[PDB]
Amino acid sequence: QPFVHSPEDRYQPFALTDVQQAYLVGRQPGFALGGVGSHFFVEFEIADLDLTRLETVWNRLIARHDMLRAIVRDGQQQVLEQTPPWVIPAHTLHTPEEALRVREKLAHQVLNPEVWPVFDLQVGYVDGMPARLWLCLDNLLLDGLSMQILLAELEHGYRYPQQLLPPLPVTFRDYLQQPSLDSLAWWQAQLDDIPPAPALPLRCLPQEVETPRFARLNGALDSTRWHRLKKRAADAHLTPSAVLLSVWSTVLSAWSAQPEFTLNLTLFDRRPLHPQINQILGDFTSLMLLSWHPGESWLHSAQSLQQRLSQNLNHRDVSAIRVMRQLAQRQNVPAVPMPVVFTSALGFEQDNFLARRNLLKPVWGISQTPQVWLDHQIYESEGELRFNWDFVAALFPAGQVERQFEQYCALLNRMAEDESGWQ
Ligand code: NA
Repeated sequence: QPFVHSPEDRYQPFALTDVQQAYLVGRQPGFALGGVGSHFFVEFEIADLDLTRLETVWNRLIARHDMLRAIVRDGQQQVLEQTPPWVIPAHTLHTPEEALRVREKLAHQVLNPEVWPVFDLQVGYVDGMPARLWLCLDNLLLDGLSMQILLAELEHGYRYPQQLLPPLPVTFRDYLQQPSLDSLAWWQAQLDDIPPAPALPLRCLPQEVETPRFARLNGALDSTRWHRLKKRAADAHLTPSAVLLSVWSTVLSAWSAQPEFTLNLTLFDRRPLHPQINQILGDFTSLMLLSWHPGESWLHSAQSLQQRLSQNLNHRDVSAIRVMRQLAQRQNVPAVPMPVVFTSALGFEQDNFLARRNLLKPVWGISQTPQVWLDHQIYESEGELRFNWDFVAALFPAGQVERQFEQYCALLNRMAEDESGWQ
């Protein structure tokens, strides 16, 4: 079907996605966590920052991407035609300690989605040190792939400020309006075979965390080992995502009260309704449950997970949001939460995202998701697999997440080197 553009309605309100609605209500106390926002925060270091150049690039991106000018208003989303140019606030800091105090303030700020802008961008000059760029974007409006697109454009524009990009020919607003946007029956069919989320040890009731604060652990698998592990995956009839999911679930099983459990998978692939759809910013998130049922050998367990994954992917028009409701109705409980999440940006041609030699050098970051305890996020860059776990640190016993991360990194590396554990 041909894409239907409605430029005369470009600035009219439009409906929020299911994911966006969940984020907004996740600002309030819920079944699995206190209220929290949904933003993504990164600190970059820039040698010899040219503020005027950065401001030009950023304002071009605001003009280029409708969803940077979006707000939530009267229960819907809306793109603002004209917004005041962003004049970047700059702080003068005399020590790295002073800059850390600013980072801490900005990384945990609350973006009000009702008042433009639903982002923040400030800089900090530190005497005799690289300047800092503190960037805050909201997953309420820009999904993970959108944030990779936008950050790559920000790097590219700052490096090559003379290049002008032609306007985008398709909008997120119009995408959501397309017609294309028994799967429900297929999901209802196996409500009895979806086990609860991982029953991980907690140091308190998660509902009793009034102001959840996220922390991050990050790692990488070097490009030689990641190539080798992808090859071994192929030889064992597993996608790379299935291998990573199975390695992670092995660690989670070892800590959980029950060895079988369900994860919520966050995916970003877009329906191919316009040839340039992968170039725009918006919320294209899909959520999909996937259960881990360990068997005799890791390999058998991974192969069962891959088969389940392949089938489930065929039914993502029914969201995990809906399935969790069906699960709670079937089980006669108020809610069935899925607070342990796996988020994959593999496969989206964002090669060399955050490439080592980037002028905007990422040095620190954190992300929040309401009603989530632990989010394992992955992406590929410069041939390496890069990953981070974002988690509510206060929920878990001291040292627990750090130890699980240590075990996960060790197992990942060993399985990339050592053929033994592939049965
Ligand atoms: Na977020």
